[PDB]
Amino acid sequence: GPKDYYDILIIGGGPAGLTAAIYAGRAGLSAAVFEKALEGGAVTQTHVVENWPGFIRIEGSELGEKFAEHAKAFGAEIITAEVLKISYDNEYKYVELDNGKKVKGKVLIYATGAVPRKLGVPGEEEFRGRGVTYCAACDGYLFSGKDIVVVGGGDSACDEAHFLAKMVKSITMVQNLPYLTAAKVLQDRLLENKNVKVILNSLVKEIRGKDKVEEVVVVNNETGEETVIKAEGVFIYVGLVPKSDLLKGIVDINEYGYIKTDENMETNVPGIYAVGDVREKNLRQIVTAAADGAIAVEHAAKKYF
Amino acid sequence: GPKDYYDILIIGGGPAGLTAAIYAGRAGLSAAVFEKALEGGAVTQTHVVENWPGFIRIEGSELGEKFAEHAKAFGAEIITAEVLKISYDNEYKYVELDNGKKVKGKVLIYATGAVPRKLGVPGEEEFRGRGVTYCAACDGYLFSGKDIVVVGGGDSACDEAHFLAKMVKSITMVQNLPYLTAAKVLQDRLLENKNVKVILNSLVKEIRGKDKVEEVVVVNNETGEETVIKAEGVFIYVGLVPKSDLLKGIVDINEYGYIKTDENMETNVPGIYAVGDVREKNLRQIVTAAADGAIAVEHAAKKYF
Repeated sequence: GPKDYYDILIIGGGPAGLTAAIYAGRAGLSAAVFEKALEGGAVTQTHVVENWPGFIRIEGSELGEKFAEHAKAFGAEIITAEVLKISYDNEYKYVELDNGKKVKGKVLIYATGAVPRKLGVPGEEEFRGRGVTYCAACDGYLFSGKDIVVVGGGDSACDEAHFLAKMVKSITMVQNLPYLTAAKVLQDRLLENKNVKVILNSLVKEIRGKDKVEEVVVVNNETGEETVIKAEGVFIYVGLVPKSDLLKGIVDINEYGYIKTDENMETNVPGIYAVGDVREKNLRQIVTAAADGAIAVEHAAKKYF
Repeated sequence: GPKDYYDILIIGGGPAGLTAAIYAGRAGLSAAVFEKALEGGAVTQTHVVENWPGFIRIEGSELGEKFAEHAKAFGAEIITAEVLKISYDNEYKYVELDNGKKVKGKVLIYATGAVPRKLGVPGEEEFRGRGVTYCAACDGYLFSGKDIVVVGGGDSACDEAHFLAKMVKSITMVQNLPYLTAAKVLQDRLLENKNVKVILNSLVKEIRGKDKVEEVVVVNNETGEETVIKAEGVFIYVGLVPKSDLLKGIVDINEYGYIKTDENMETNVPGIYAVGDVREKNLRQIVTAAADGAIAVEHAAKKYF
């Protein structure tokens, strides 16, 4: 049940948006968080979070809820709804929800995240959090001393494989094309890592295990031959998808779908900011999303009110 | 008891350095945190923290300790020592401590913070956390509906007074010069705030109260006349001092003492990064310091190891 007006409209209820909500409430500003799925965002889809300072080891779903409760403690209203359209006039911003309701605000914080592309193979969903992950920074440590697979051969896959090789026993990369697509510099760093092996022109067919991941079945695109790779973890890096379509044609977006902003997180449209993983940036973590949300609201609190 | 070598040397144990330590441990890298005072940094000198996502209201000292315990949980070693000198060669960095010990590392993360200038008047120390504060973003909300004083008349004082005016009942600014020194744009925003009053050419003589702040005594520089201002809070903004002297002559520092860095937090010296409040930036908060520490270590983990 949203009201007609809020000082700040926040699209997305992941760490970026929820931090923005916390900062908005503690700036004396009314705020609405529109979240189509689960409050907490991607955190709710991770097993344990070990890199949110202050919590040594906490379940992602629990942390996400802590974030949502914190935002509500200070006044923000979390609304379960999908935002379908965004528009703006001289000084107000508007959103239309999937329930027909239209909401007005002075400022809009866009925090829709960026979703990892999936493999779409058996075992991928089943083992999420039990060997299957899409974030090396987040979970790599958990795989120290283990054999793992990294799927993909682009910038992210090669960059994160290099990162992981310092901790994991071995990496088998599975790349679909007959070559790696990552920048040479990124590929060059991988050659330092003798505990890394690359399998080209192949796809993951299935991910198998009992309680946790135990094997990955790979199939060659040319021959169809199948190989069984023993592994305890699968890090998937076959692409990321920023959820910026609501702002396509409204704000400057880069070639890959990520929203451009200045140092205050502001887009080229006054009063519209982009925070967290949907923004053009290098490191997508809970702490960098939180920092973006803080920066944006602090700046807006002073500039537009 | 430090060892001779660590992959990463972190100078300062506030949120920036401790986050860097957490990320370093979870990247498979040995890390030393050198902290001359209290682990947690400035957080330990604040009453309650309400803007660290996940904790609705927590005592600063408790939060700081949580940060330190988290860094240690993942391998970092916190060393109580003051770093007195920093040097570097082809690929290593070195620090000399106040105990004579010299420590080597591959990478150095500089996270020494920025200290607010003090008034040096009676009541300032006594009432810290009970009405006296140096951070509007952090504590402003706690003063909703209250009468407060803001000391200073520069960019920060005018910017934060504007921020506070949305929540507090009234602001009396006390500026020492016969004029405000803030940029006109910042001064202009204050004129929107009719709940704000400015007293020029004056100094705070004393801050008084019982359990909490109750009054501020002001004295005019010209006449010496004293005025008693009823107030429950005192926000001091008479300058900030970045602790960058260890790197003066080593890295590019701006006109005001803040260290310059690229988007990866790296200085103009390879392998040396600056994170948190000592860096050139706009918003100095726990979350932006944490984000800097994460960014720096993630980048170094891939580039230098």
